[PDB]
Amino acid sequence: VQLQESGGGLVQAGGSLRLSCAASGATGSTYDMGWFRQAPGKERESVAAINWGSAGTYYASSVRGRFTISRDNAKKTVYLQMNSLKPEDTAVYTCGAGRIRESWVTWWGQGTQVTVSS
Repeated sequence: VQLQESGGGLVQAGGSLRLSCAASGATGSTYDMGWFRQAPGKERESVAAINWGSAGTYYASSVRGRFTISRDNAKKTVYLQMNSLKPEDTAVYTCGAGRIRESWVTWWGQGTQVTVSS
């Protein structure tokens, strides 16, 4: 299982982005996917996760009501829609897959930068 993120960018506070994470390799099998983020000098934290079969969602408190995680089985891609971005949302966002802390993750992507200026 190989993961590649895209959709990062640089926007002002109040703006929106949508991150993508495409899975490749053994994409026949089903795995849950999550988004994580890490600001320079800080420990990485969970943002959101999704069950592949049910599309059941999980959200960190910091992003509730602002970010939406979703998945498309045909495209084997998970998405993070981000609205009402805040400067403190600035970080590298990484995708991970495994079966539902980040210890449940078995395969990690590369990371994509999100910057939100004041």
